[PDB]
This record gives sequence, structure tokens and C-alpha cells, in this order.
Amino acid sequence: TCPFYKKIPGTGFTVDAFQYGVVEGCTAYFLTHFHSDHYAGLSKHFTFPVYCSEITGNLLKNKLHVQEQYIHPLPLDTECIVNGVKVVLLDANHCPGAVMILFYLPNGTVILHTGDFRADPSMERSLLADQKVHMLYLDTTYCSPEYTFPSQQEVIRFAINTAFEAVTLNPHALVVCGTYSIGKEKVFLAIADVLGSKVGMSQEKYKTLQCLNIPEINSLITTDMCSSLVHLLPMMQINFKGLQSHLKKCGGKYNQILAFRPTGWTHSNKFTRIADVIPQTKGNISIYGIPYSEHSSYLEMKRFVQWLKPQKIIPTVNVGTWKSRSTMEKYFREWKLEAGY
Ligand code: NI
Repeated sequence: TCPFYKKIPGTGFTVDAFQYGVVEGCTAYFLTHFHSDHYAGLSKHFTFPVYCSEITGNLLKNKLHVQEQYIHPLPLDTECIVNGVKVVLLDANHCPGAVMILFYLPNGTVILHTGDFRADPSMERSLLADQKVHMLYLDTTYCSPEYTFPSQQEVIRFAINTAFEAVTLNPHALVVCGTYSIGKEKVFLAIADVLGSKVGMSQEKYKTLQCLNIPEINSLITTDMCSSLVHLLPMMQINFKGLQSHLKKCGGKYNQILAFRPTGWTHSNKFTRIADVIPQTKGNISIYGIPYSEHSSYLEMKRFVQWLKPQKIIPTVNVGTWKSRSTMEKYFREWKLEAGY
């Protein structure tokens, strides 16, 4: 049964609610992005209207085989009427195709559903500037002040410089980047660009990348692994055992691996500056954990919410424990007292 924080009152709409069977009264199912916790339940046998971005729609059709007749892509930054209700999709600054959804309810209430997002000051100059929001359904993944991490630009600068240094010292080193979902493509694309290489990968991952509308993509990726010195592997293989095994497969073309694990936040963020980050090393294999986040830091979230000044906040993440719910409620009241709304 569908939880309350996935329902939009005064409509027939749900958000990210595909794992509950046929939801009573739902005439349109919105999907914010193509991550498995959010699409859980969709398949080629789904027969209700799905509303989403173009990129999410490419992934539904090619990866999940949802039939074309049930896919309803909407352009971004454009007022659209769905089943008699005005909606707008906004870039969420999460993974490719990820959106926030603004709903203009028939009774005059305005609701913003962030989906998953990385708040940014650029959102203060979207179509959000123009009017008031009564209810905010908020991605509260990192809603506590201990969650700090650098800008995505600083993280990419560290990765490019690290990879370029290593491969210039040793032209026989291979770079490996972990992946388990869409998102964070800049990590492997920026490293391959500095090295003058295409990114090599499995046929399954090439297919997924071909759905993302990235400009000039045919110039940047390949399924010919042996022509490429940046390879992608599943995240589960980014360990000394799995990397040793991978090094065998390249027929003695390489004699060193340098590997990246983009994580979200880890507790080594609470002590170490990005500049000071060091790898784990065993022999000719080194592994870097890099804090590349596609969710808001505490401070980014706080800034967004203090600017938007919503009347009510409904968290969408960390809602399962009383301690989490209490902590999040305390910070919302601080933010409101400090800013005066
Ligand atoms: Ni996500």
C-alpha cells in the first residue's frame, strides 16, 4: 500500500509509486528519475500513463521495455496540462533525466516535489522565482550538519589531475571507474578526455549511456575495451580481488591499475580535505574513494529551503525512524526562526 508522502492531494497523481500494484484513484503515475528505488515495479506489462522527462522515457522504453503508448515525455521549463492540472518539470541537478515537479492545484495550492536533487543557487532563477509554494516534498538524504562534501568541480579537478599524473609517469597504467546506476558520468568522461581515450565498457552499460542525450557521445565511448585506457566496471568489482582478475584479461597490455569509487558521503569527509585524500594500495593496484555527491549537502539544502520559504515541509528520505523524523523537524524549525518565515 502506497504511503502518504507519494500522493499528491486534490489530484489523481502519484510520484515514484510503481511497487504498490494499482493505486486506487491514480490516473497518472509520475517518475522523477531512473533510479531503481524510485522505478521499483515498472516493466513491459505496465498499462497506465507514465509522465517523465525525455531521457527517463528513453530508458523506460529501451532498458525496461515499457511500451511506447504508455510513455508521456514532457519538456522542461514549460507549463503543461495533465488530466486538467497545470504542471512544470524542472532540472533536479541529480542524474541524467532527473526532474523536480511543480503542481498547480485546482484549489490554488502550489506544491513542489524535489524528487532526488542537489540544490543549487541557479534554482533561485528558474520558474520557482515567480510564485509561492505551500507544500515542499523534500529530498532530505543528507539533512544533518555533519554531512559536508566539496563541489562537484573540485572533485573532478582532483580526479583529472590524479589520473593524468599517474598515466604520464607510467604509460602502461589502466584507469578503472566503478558504476551501479546512471549518474556521475562526469567522473569517467573527464578522466578519459584528459587522457585522449574513449571510455570502454560492457554492451549493457553502452546501451544505457546511449539513452542519455549526451552531446557527441559516439566520440566518447566504446565497447572495444582493448582500444581504451579508461574502463568502466560494476561497483562490486572495485576491490583488490576483482581488479587483479580484470588485469589478467587485458593480455599483458597493462602493469598497473588506478581505480575510482565515487561514493556519496563517507565519515572520512569529517576529517580529510579533498586535496589530502589518499588511496588504498596493494602492490600495482590503487583505489581512491572520491566524495562525488548528486544530493544536497546540509548547507545547500538549508539555503534552498530558506529562499523558497515553504508553508509546510514533507520529507521523502530518512522517514522510517522516530529519531530521524525528530531531528529533521528540529532543523526545519531552526531554519524558519532564523530566516523569519
Ligand atoms: Ni536517485
